Amino acid sequence: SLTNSSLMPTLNPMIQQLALAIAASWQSLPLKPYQLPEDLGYVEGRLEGEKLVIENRCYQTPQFRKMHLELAKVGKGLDILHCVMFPEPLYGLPLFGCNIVAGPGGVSAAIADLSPTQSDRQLPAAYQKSLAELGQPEFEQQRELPPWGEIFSEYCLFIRPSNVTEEERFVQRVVDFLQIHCHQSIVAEPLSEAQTLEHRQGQIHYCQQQQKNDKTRRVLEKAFGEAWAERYMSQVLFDVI
Ligand SMILES: C=CC1=C(C)/C(=C/c2[nH]c(Cc3[nH]c(/C=C4\NC(=O)C(C)=C4C=C)c(C)c3CCC(=O)O)c(CCC(=O)O)c2C)NC1=O
Ligand code: NA
Repeated sequence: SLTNSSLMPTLNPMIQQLALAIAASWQSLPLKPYQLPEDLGYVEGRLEGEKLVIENRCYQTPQFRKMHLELAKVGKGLDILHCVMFPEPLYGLPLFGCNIVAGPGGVSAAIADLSPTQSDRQLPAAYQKSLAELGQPEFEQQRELPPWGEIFSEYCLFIRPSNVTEEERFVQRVVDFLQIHCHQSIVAEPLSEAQTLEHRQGQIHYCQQQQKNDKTRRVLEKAFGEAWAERYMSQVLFDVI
């Protein structure tokens, strides 16, 4: 639960709403804690510039090997939400991820996806069908994915929200993605060893590509330095199984 968070009250309102929605989706699942390296939960650091504060919450279920919700703030202005649900490869589910970045003048980036793990880069058919039924969402300011973003599905949303209506529409789309994903997790069957290996590789590739994101790395380096940032990206955020 988030009522004991020290960062929550100080974060951009869209981030607060989305954090609450993710927590509500997870709250009644068969959750167990997942221990991050060094049992990390709150961390703060500074070098010569602004302080970075991070709060981490992490869990697992039989179908999701690691469910990570991270809230962060740089200085007074830069607010971040990071969330990934890493699937257990045995069940073949896609990777849910989202990131919101906001400053004093509003949300600059809102990204969410259900990303594929199959070698053909397609989502399972049940997901394709359910996602197609939601309809194409209308947003005024779409952003093009960076080159390492070939890991994202055709349903990936990457926008700068233009107004509160778009903020709310984006949050609702993430809730819809999570409703689909949690339902599919109930009906998922354990796969063969060969198919498990295929899904494992797709997850490894997703993690290696996400480690190429210099926008994350520079924020971490400015507060903690190069070696800490590399450890954090490779062992805490995007760990290879
Ligand atoms: C400590 C955690 C953390 C930090 C410091 C972070 C920083 C961060 N991530 C992004 C962009 C940012 N983030 C993502 C996407 C993601 N990033 C993810 O971690 C996940 C799970 C996704 C997608 C599901 C993209 C694709 C981009 C745009 C990169 C670019 O423009 O080069 C920016 C630039 C925002 C803008 O251009 O408006 C910043 C400062 N993101 C974080 O999550
Ligand atoms: Na506009």
